[PDB]
Amino acid sequence: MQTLLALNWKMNKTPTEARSWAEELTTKYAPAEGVDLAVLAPALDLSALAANLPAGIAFGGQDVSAHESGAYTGEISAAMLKDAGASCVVVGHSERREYHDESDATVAAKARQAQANGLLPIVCVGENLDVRERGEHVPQTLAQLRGSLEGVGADVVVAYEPVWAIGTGKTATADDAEELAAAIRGALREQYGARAEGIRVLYGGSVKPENIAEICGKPNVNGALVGGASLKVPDVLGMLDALR
Amino acid sequence: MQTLLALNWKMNKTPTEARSWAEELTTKYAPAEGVDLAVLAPALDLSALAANLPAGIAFGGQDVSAHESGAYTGEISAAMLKDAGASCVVVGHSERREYHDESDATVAAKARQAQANGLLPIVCVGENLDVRERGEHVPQTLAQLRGSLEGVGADVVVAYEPVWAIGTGKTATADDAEELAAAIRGALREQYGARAEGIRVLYGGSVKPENIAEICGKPNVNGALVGGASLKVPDVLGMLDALR
Ligand SMILES: [Ca+2]
Ligand SMILES: [Ca+2]
Ligand SMILES: [Ca+2]
Repeated sequence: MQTLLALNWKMNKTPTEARSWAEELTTKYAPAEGVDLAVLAPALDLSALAANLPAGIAFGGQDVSAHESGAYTGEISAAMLKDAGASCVVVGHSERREYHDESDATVAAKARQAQANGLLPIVCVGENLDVRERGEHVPQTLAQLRGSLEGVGADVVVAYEPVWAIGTGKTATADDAEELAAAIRGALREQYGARAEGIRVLYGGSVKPENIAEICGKPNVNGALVGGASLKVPDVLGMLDALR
Repeated sequence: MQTLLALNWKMNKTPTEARSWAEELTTKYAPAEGVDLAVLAPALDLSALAANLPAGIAFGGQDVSAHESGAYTGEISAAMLKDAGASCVVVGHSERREYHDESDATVAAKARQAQANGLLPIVCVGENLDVRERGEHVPQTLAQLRGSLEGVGADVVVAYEPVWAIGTGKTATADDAEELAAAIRGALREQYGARAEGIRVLYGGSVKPENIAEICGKPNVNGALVGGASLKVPDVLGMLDALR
């Protein structure tokens, strides 16, 4: 299992800033065996990343259309991402489920578009504070996972991001991460059988250089989906160190 | 003023295809007197267009975030579009009002982000079949316009696209396009005074080489927002001929 350090810039960096960032990462990047990096950027930054990122650092999108092509003004397809050199894409991020009303079935459809076009979808699931306060975070997140992976093949990454951990500074405990990661792997076995052992399950939500080692060190956590700490190369370099 | 031939590819063309299209257009394009072109593309195609479009052809986006920057996964900002070379952007397209639940107030916010970053917003308005059959197309479209231009400066383009004309083949008559353009201009004078006379008002919805001249020749129509006919260079060249 390759540990995966996925870097979600969200809506940050112009193409000019993406090029400088990737130039800076290039000067400072030393591969860690066992660890893949992926930079998930705004779609118009992908050209800069393809030109300026180091060899083995993958890059990808933050969303993708549910449709193959057509009269969907403002949407960007899996064929387009792929052609730009993307190898992965985030689907069903909490910010899109909330702000853009993406349903589980929409997420499944988006993941299926990714897979039809040679992209690795990173499928996000996770509960809100109210669900967590009820103690129902596992069964709700697994229900959300079944919906979101309906028709989705085994070439997928699952990212558990509790919504109360996103942008709040309230990182999940490593124990809480492993709780969901373990339950997620059980569900993946039901759906995918033996392939489940190879499916990467990430943790995301206020991940930082100082907490990432302990979270990813747990048995069923295979890496991280990183928000704010992805924006500065030194932070990236620290997180990478923690996973070496 | 200048007739504007605004070409909305919607969700079509990979960066490779965009490049090929701009190259073909470069070899075949002969400017028409008083006709400006703008190409409205998927955001990851902008780089291809910047490098390969011929002289005097603007390019721009199909949507823009209501926010400046931050934790909005999958969204693209006005500052990003500007940095990529965009000089304009579609906001409030019917497909986004319908598929992405964009309100008038959201469109107005998007338009303001555009203007704050040196982009010309193209604000779309237009009624559905139901409203048209009640004969209330003018008052409802003008109510939509007021809301979508709330706090928007006079450096704006208004595109009237009746929803029943989009992708259906059912082009408005030139007379019906002028009815809305003339009413829209009356509202623009209330909001913007003398500046209203220079605000470009476009018709869109099933525009073709065969119908574009009679529409664009109307007193208050200053160009077209073109969907399907924008995808093949030969169709662009025929629309251009019709405006010569
Ligand atoms: Ca582990
Ligand atoms: Ca994230
Ligand atoms: Ca259009």
